[PDB]
Amino acid sequence: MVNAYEVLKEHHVVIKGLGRKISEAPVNSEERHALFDELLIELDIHFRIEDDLYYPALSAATKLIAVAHAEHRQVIDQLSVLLRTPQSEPGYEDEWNSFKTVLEAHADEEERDMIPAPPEVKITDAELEELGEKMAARMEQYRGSALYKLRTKGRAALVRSL
Ligand SMILES: [Fe+3]
Ligand SMILES: [Fe+3]
Repeated sequence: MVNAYEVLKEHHVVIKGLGRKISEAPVNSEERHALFDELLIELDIHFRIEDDLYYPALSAATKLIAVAHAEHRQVIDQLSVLLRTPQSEPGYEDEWNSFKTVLEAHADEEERDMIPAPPEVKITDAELEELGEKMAARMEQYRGSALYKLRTKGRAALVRSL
């Protein structure tokens, strides 16, 4: 029995783990570049299942929804800055740390304010299980579509889709 909270919390552990592996890999190594692509795929599908399934179910918390959408914009705007400093450039590691900082702050502020749903949200254990099952399925669909974009259209087209 899965539920919406566990889907997001476990996926957060995935994303955080990729962030740690990226940080530990040598700058501009083949290993770090592949790990970063993997993070882009997982970020893409994470924000999508939040925007398309999780936040709508939490829509009653209108102020916290606005904040969460604004924090997604924070992360995406910082990713655009990160992508303008290749790993071969001297200031790359500062840009990566700035990105990692913004991303993990959001995910922590999410587990503060949005998991479990705020008190305004009336959602039952049964609904949370069905929503969790929908999210798990949609994350799989989204990962297939993300991979297809990266594989056939390249990293730039994946980033533009966020
Ligand atoms: Fe989020
Ligand atoms: Fe999240």
